[PDB]
Amino acid sequence: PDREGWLLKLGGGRVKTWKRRWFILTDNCLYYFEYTTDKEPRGIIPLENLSIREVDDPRKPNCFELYIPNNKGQLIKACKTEADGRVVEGNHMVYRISAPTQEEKDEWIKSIQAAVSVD
Ligand SMILES: O=P(O)(O)O[C@H]1[C@H](O)[C@@H](OP(=O)(O)O)[C@H](OP(=O)(O)O)[C@@H](OP(=O)(O)O)[C@H]1O
Repeated sequence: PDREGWLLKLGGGRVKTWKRRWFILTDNCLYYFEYTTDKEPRGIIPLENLSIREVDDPRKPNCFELYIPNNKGQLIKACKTEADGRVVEGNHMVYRISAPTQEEKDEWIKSIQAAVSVD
């Protein structure tokens, strides 16, 4: 793992709520878990063909988003796990994330940008 840490992630549909998740950046893939020691990830996000951009949020600090450039409306390819264990495709067009400090933000971006390239 090149980087791991707690981050708040925005999810839901109509009402979007922030969830604290444990992220693990590892070779072209960004995983996230509910608990720091869980064996199976709550989500896997392949980084190929994605970019990051900082964004401003009204309720949360140090945010940034994973997104598909020039997106005409497609969803980010990713797998997700359901409370019943069933695996399904992610339903995000973008992943908005909140880092605890501005420093953790720049590190995560630098780490992720570098993880999207040489692969
Ligand atoms: O807990 P509640 O309030 O029900 O909201 C859930 C969680 O935020 C999920 O995050 P996590 O999987 O990290 O627990 C998220 O899945 P994503 O991981 O795909 O964001 C769901 O988004 P959608 O199922 O896509 O609407 C959203 O409905």
